[PDB]
Amino acid sequence: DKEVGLINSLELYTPGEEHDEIRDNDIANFMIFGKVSDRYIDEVTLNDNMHDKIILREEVSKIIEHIETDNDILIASDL
Amino acid sequence: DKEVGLINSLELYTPGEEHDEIRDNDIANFMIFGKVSDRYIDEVTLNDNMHDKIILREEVSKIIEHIETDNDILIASDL
Ligand SMILES: Nc1ncnc2c1ncn2[C@@H]1O[C@H](COP(=O)(O)OP(=O)(O)OP(=O)(O)O)[C@@H](O)[C@H]1O
Repeated sequence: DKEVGLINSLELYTPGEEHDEIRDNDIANFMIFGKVSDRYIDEVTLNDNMHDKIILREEVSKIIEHIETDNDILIASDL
Repeated sequence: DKEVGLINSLELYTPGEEHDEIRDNDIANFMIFGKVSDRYIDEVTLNDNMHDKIILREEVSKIIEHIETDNDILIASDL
């Protein structure tokens, strides 16, 4: 007996499959109301010249280098 | 003995003659996100030709007419 089953309390994050046009409306909504879609992040996180749409944090590369060498992460910050 | 004092559980409305400029972002924020200011409501009231910025119900006219004849109002609607 063997079965893959279903995962109930966790959801697998599937990356987007298309490019969405980004208007100033989306920038204003993201920077004011906090509204965003995962396609926005997938579009601006594929390249790295897009400094007119998201603040590129330097901790991302260090965190990725740390996780790729078998080490867990614990992020803590303010409000 | 006489003293006007201060009113502590109610606030007094003050209109906004200063005509604030209106942009498309204010249209989007009001229609979608619910955020709006008092200057907006004062601006969309004085002139009745501003139909591309707010939906003008016909109930406000009847409520004003009912309150001008010393009748109190009760308004009930839904979510
Ligand atoms: N006359 C109008 N023109 C344009 N938009 C309107 C108008 N009336 C209401 N809306 C929109 O409908 C939404 C709900 O409006 P409002 O907050 O008045 O409902 P409500 O009855 O107060 O809701 P609740 O009953 O939960 O308090 C708001 O986002 C608002 O922008």
